[PDB]
Amino acid sequence: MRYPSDIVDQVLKAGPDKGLLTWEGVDAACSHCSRPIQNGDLYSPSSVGAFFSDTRDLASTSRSICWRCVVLRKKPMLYGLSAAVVTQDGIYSISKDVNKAWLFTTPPPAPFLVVHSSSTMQHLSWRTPVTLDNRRIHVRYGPNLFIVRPEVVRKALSIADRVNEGQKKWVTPVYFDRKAAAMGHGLITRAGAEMLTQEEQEFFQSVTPGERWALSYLMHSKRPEPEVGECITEKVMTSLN
DNA sequence: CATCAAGCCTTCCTTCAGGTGTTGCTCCAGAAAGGGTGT
Ligand SMILES: [Zn+2]
Repeated sequence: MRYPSDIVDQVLKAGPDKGLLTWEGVDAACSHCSRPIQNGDLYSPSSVGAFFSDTRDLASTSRSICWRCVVLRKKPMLYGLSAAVVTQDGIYSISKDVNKAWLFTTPPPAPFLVVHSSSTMQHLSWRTPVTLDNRRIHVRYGPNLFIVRPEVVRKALSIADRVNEGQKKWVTPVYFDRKAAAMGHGLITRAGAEMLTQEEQEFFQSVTPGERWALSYLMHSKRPEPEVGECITEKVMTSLN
């Protein structure tokens, strides 16, 4: 649970592909896992093709991919975790907005790992740290790393629900972009500007951009009740094996 | 050759026309994995 690559042995159980070399000499960290490849640990020379665009998120320049990250770099394990949270018991999907409501309000207490895709398929899982504490979640979204606090998320939800009590039409205080791509992502609306107090406007400005991205999946009009995603670790284990 | 009248009045705008149609975006921003083949 210390490194993201621990979702290969502890969870989504798999072994080395056995065409891998055995590490020798002084230990070096893996280029993808950030895990130290010790002596006697299975590793591959880094045979990444030219379509690998995640050099900026490589942990080290060792050119040595650990076997756990070889399993992490498998394409079924790439697209199978396009929207997933990997707890210690299994992998769950966060594609639905109710699933992100369960992820970002009352999250599971495990040292989980939140990976999400801003595109069709990205080298996504190895570059993001594990969320050891529940209150600080390291989300990976596309090319960016994101930090989400569940309690501040519930505070923003309480404010957003409170400012729309007694109104027939549900109006958002602040626009947030699901792609986290618009210029107005984080810009407060004029209904929100006329409704929210300045302390609450500075509160909605004070949240992390990962929290803005999360609130985009959970500030829409048809407000999502937090519901657990269906367990997909059997699905991605079958796709892997 | 000098004044002496060296203007007066009253008109002093009228009627519609005072848009119509159409465009009113397109696409992509993946990267293995399985095959080739070219030095
Ligand atoms: Zn590694």
